[PDB]
Amino acid sequence: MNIFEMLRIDEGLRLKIYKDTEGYYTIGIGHLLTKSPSLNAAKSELDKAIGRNTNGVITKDEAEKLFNQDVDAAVRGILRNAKLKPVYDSLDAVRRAAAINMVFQMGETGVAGFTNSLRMLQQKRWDEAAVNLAKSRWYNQTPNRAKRVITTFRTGTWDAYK
Ligand SMILES: [Cl-]
Ligand SMILES: [Cl-]
Ligand SMILES: [Xe]
Ligand SMILES: [Xe]
Ligand SMILES: [Xe]
Repeated sequence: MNIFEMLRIDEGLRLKIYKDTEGYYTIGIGHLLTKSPSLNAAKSELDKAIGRNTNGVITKDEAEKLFNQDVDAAVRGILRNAKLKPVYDSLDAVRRAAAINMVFQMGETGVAGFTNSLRMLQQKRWDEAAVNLAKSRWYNQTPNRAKRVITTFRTGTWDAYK
């Protein structure tokens, strides 16, 4: 298992514009197009991201390309964030994938706000971190996904995804 397969399981794959769990227009493997309630706005953003007139529909290869760009951007964002980088660098490979999934889902600002859990992770207090991460709007809104990510930080194995 790796970060790509992990995220492909959590995000699914959809070739037509769809609304995500928060009701925002998205396409592909969780690629958020806009927070705007406007379908046309989402369609304009899609065409711009793909480089053609897609008419709200893309191919699998195009979805995979947006996904590659999005994973890369997510990791790079962590390395560029002063509150995140030190935590991420202290983690093992498995746990780093869990950090990346959270960032892909909620953005780096969002993750950088889990101050207390960040500290627990950095000190390798796994069970404690797991309990603190669950006290969040993130966990109450997407509990199955949050549980899988949380168990990954807690155990450092891919069991939740097998
Ligand atoms: Cl883009
Ligand atoms: Cl869920
Ligand atoms: Xe992190
Ligand atoms: Xe994190
Ligand atoms: Xe976190």
